Amino acid sequence: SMSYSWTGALVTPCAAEEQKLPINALSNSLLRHHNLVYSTTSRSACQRQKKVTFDRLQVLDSHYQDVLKEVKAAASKVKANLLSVEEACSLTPPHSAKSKYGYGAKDVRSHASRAVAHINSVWKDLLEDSVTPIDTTIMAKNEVFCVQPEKGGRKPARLIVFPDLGVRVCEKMALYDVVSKLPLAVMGSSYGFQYSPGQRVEFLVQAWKSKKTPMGFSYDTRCFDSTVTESDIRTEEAIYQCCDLDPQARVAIKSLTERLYVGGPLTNSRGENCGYRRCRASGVLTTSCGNTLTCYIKARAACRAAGLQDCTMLVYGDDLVVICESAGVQEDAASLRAFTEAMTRYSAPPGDPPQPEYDLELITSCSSNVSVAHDGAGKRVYYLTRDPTTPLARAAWETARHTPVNSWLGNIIMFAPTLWARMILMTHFFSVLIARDQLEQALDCEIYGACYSIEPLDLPPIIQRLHGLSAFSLHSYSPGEINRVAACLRKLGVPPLRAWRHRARSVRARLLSRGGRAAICGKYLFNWAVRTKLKLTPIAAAGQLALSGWFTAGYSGGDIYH
Ligand SMILES: CNC(=O)c1c(-c2ccc(F)cc2)oc2cc(N(Cc3ccc(B(O)O)c(F)c3)S(C)(=O)=O)c(C3CC3)cc12
Repeated sequence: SMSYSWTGALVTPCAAEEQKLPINALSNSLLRHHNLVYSTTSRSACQRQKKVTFDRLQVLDSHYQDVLKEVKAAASKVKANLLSVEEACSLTPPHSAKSKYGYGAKDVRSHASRAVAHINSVWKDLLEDSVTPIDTTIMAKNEVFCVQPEKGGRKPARLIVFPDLGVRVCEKMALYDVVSKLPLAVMGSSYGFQYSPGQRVEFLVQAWKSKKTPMGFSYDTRCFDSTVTESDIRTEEAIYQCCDLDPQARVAIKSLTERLYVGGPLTNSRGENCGYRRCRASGVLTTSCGNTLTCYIKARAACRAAGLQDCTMLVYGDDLVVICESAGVQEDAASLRAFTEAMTRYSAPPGDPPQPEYDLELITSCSSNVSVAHDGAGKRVYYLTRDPTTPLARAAWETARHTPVNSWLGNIIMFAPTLWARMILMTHFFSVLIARDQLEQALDCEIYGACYSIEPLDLPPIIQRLHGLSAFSLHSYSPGEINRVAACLRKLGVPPLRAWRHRARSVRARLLSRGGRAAICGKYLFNWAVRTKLKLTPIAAAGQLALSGWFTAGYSGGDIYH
């Protein structure tokens, strides 16, 4: 069937939508080529609608069925509980889209009578009705990028589809424990979200070394969400139902599948009927879990049809990396084309055809890649990095305008060992916080989709736990990585690294003079900025922190707060 059917009504905005990066002195100090930086808006929604709309032809085979059997078998070891209303309410972010029924995120979070009354009635309705399609809102995501004329200039906005706040709370009640436990049990080491960035690196490196002659590739499915069929969404439900579940949970899961997940009507911000969805909803709790499962199932089956030898897979939502034993150059190319063919039959053809890579560093997934630096003692250290353009463009925007969720903090945490994060992002934001007297205030940032409340002053212990002490001592980065950062700076009109070094020394000093946690920031985060180096020893605070939930519970679709 058609992934979507449209009425003609436009995807409409809620409030004013700034297109171009605002001129602000502090954002300008990071990035000056403001004309290159843009936010996607509802104005480009039609362009996206065209791309995401198509017929799905799906043909399953014995390899697929074999794999699905394995998955259902593994899922049967999982025991998931219902969350209570109160528990589900606290997993709601404060910034979450308000209900159409006279309450918002703040009210959910403080268990207000009108919110709980509606949530209970929505729950009752899920148990009583299993067929009536549930209403959803369609919105155009406002995301920031840098323009690329070479690649056809401005990207069209992504479409986010979500049900009302009340339903989203009920989703947590029914499924949060399932989406938290199931993927890991089913996929084991292939489940991407379990890994901290440091662990992810170690996993990729060992997988690479475990082959006599390694070959790797990434597979990018064109419009993964549109490729997910009704039957894929029902297969997911069948898999959820393999777990040991509460009776009410089973009813609610089945209702949410048939009334919400498989499809339903799309309403714009002005209440107009936009059309109907028959594919994955971007803004539901199960999006991340479901996409990972379906991708994994299709990929694992496709590996077999492709005749790939000794396959190690890493799956994060629609992001797939496979590392395997090479059969020869021509043999590998051949098997990769057969892989693509299998995936296509499974309804998930590529955006760009996958290419074999015989060097680990060349594999790009989730827009990241492995690279090499050296630690204090000159030992080789691997770490995850990425092209800094988008992180920098967003960082500038987020300086110019207050955004409820702050991606820059996420990037500092996620890419802490990197040259660009340490020298530019850290220096910049610590100088901005100092300038605005916001150094002690907690911020909301997203990590692997989940929304977190993080104090900037806790950055050092967080980094140590996620990346190790070496993250504060890396030097002698690779020439490729330096060149990529350099090229990014030129393109965006960001000051050069040495300029940042000077600034970082000043920031460091200001931080050290405040004592306490701020001193530790100055000491550990900016040790690179001075020749006369302080001794970096393990931080006590890191030990006295529990960071486990960080690499278990994250769903981009999910509206999750920790
Ligand atoms: C299947 N691919 C992988 O699982 C990952 C590879 C990869 C790279 C090369 C290779 F050969 C194989 C795999 O790199 C990764 C780096 C990240 N990080 C950043 C990051 C990147 C994008 C998003 B997002 O817009 O969805 C995000 F939320 C975070 S992070 C913090 O550093 O670990 C992640 C995190 C969980 C999403 C996954 C992978």
